[PDB]
Amino acid sequence: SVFDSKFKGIHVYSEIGELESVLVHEPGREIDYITPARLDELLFSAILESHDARKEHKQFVAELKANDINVVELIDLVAETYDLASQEAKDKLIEEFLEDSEPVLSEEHKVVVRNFLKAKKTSRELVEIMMAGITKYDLGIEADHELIVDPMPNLYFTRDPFASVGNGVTIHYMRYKVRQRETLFSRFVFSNHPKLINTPWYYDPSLKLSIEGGDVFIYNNDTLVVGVSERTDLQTVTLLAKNIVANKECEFKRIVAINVPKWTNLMHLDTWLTMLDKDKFLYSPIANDVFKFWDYDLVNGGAEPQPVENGLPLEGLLQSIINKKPVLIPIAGEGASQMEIERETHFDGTNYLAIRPGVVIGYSRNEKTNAALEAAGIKVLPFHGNQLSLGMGNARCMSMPLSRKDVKW
Amino acid sequence: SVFDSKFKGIHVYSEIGELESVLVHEPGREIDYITPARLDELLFSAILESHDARKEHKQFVAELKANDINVVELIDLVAETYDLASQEAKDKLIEEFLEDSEPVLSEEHKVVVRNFLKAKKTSRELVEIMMAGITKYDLGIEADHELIVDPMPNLYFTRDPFASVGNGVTIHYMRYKVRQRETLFSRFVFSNHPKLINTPWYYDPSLKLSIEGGDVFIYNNDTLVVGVSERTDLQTVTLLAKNIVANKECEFKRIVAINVPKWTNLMHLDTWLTMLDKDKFLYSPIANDVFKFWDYDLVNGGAEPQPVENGLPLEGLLQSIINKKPVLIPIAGEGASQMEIERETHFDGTNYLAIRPGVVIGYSRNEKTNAALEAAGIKVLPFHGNQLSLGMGNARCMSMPLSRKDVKW
Ligand SMILES: *[C@@]([N])(=O)[N][C][C][C][C]([N])C([O])=O
Ligand SMILES: *[C@@]([N])(=O)[N][C][C][C][C]([N])C([O])=O
Repeated sequence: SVFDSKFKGIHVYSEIGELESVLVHEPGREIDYITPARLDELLFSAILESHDARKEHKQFVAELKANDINVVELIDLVAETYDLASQEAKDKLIEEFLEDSEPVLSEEHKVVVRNFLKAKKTSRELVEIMMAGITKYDLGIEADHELIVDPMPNLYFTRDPFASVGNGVTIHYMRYKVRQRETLFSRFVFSNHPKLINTPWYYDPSLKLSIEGGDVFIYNNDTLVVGVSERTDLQTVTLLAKNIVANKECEFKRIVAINVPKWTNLMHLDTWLTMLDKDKFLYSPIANDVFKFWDYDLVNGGAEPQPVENGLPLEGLLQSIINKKPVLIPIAGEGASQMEIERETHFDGTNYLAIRPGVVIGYSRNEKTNAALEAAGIKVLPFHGNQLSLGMGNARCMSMPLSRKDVKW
Repeated sequence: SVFDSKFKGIHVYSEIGELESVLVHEPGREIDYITPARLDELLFSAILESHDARKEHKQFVAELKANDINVVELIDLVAETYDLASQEAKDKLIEEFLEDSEPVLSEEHKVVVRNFLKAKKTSRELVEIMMAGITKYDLGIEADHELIVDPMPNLYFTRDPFASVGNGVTIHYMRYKVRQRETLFSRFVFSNHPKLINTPWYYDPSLKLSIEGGDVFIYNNDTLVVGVSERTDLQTVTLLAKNIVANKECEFKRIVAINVPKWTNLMHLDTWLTMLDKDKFLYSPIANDVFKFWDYDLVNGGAEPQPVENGLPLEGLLQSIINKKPVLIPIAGEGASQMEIERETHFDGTNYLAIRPGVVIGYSRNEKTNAALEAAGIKVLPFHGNQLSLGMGNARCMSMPLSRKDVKW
């Protein structure tokens, strides 16, 4: 199994607890289909050099493993799940894939595609092709366009389709179709894998209100933090609060929604503010005047708690969550120039993955931010990911914790 | 000197003769000032990771040097010229630099910058800062904006400010101000360095008709080929023909103007068609229905040769130049998908530098084009330059031949 023996189920009650299991995805053939004319549509700042990108991702994975972390590759998890899934589950995955296809498939092409998918010899090949996209060449047919089924180039950012929330999970209604299609696999593994089937869902794609994993944070057993960004709307958080209040076993007591600049290239709260240690936060000063907060009471707020604006400054807001004096580390460090803050913020300089309290992994490129993290007492385990970074996401974006060890608060 | 013992002056009568001396420029501090909001303005497709960019450039230079080529760094050529220039030329360099500043300098800032420049102890320091740009921090002054004088980030694309033409040169009036400023150094070295001072100019920046080096090709002793592109206009070529005729020592007899797609990211003829061997050419099929041609008779066309339309298809046009059937190699090779052609054409897949007939240097990333070149009998010496490529130019763009050995046609 992709899961080691200790993995029981989803268990993520912090952003910093010693990481046990994490989900990743090395960019497959899907990124080979990104073209100049479709960059904006496919959500990339520039075309990645595929070979280097895959090499960079392997170093990322290696670093994770060197820290005794159980790394799970999306493709293998999906294929493992497919292998032990009921025939109906197997056929439904193929039908839903066809129905949610982009572009929308004429009936003739649907038949050809279904037959092509079903003719795949192995479980992994099936999954690979569904993620990669399908060309007229692959099908052996004539067509007025090369991509019969578009790629899912953003799959390597496993942070976004679904988020582990305590022992539950939120499978999202993503903002753009190009990524919405990714939640097909999320629904598949949680609805069918032995180790995940019991996982409760606090949100699902049918809900139609936009929300993505990069905006979801698990600060502690009591408080969740969700961004109001280019990808997640406040009304969606309100629905989430409702769904959580409706789940009895869920023990979270509060949600703090945090407003951030609605930039298409820094699209989630995690590209503006992250929690990297018990009392340490990394943020980009560029959002100084935009940050705005709302509290949701999941205890005494009724079955449908509403957002109550919290007028505290960022430091006071954070202190109200952890009950300790918070340390705020600015992108590029004290004394950085605006050019440096803009450039390092641009390359997701706030987006580090904490693998243990105060120990993080992130791109080596943001050197001034790396220096600032070290100076603040945080250990940085850099890895080279210049190509990967062109997809506009750093290490947090390319990971989805499945289980973290308890934090000694 | 930066020039080796044998360099005698400009000697470029082809695109493929054994390269003897070539001008390059390793990206200095100027690229650290590229910010996300200024990408389109500064002419970059994305922000380069500066450190890797410089390492990539050193590899490019190492490859050139491994092939017995005298590689000249622009900073050193300018500093060397400065050291031997008259006090009048030295002072004027600084005044013209201030006069042509972007943004335009206030009188107060003008005095501050001038003093700062004159206070630099070494000529290399002076050239470095003029290229890099100047911040309020560098000057130790208070200001509303950080950049008092903008960087000239594109300087590493030495192919464009001026072109060696036979034993003469064309110093250009470039399309955009951000690059026009680079010609300051071009005029300076050709007006003061003893080994360049006798070079005749067939064009200078004061003419105000747009033209750039990437559009200039020296096919052979009789024929010059100039692109009609996003950066060079047909009327400019007409003025060039006029200037060449006026020069009695010049021996070129014909100019073939070639119309190319006017794409902002594939801005010169050399991003669409290049000559890499005595009869081998690399082109992108994407320009197939756009290529159009004109002929200028430099011998019997009068004092002001006019462009005469040439109706031959590309193969016939090229044959009329080399008097031999050309071999046309398409980007990504035979059978490539349109996605492959679009991607490799995008990364300047046509932009290779010939260091001798049938032997070229260019980025390793365009693997299908590299394979097609080798399959066509051309030896490729690749190097990794993924960061450099984000500036939208390849090896030919990053070099300006100063002298080549005669070709044994
Ligand atoms: C991080 N979690 O903010 N996500 C980055 C996702 C980048 C991707 N290209 C997209 O969704 O735009
Ligand atoms: C090569 N000669 O085609 N020139 C590329 C120059 C790229 C640069 N960023 C600019 O001038 O746009």
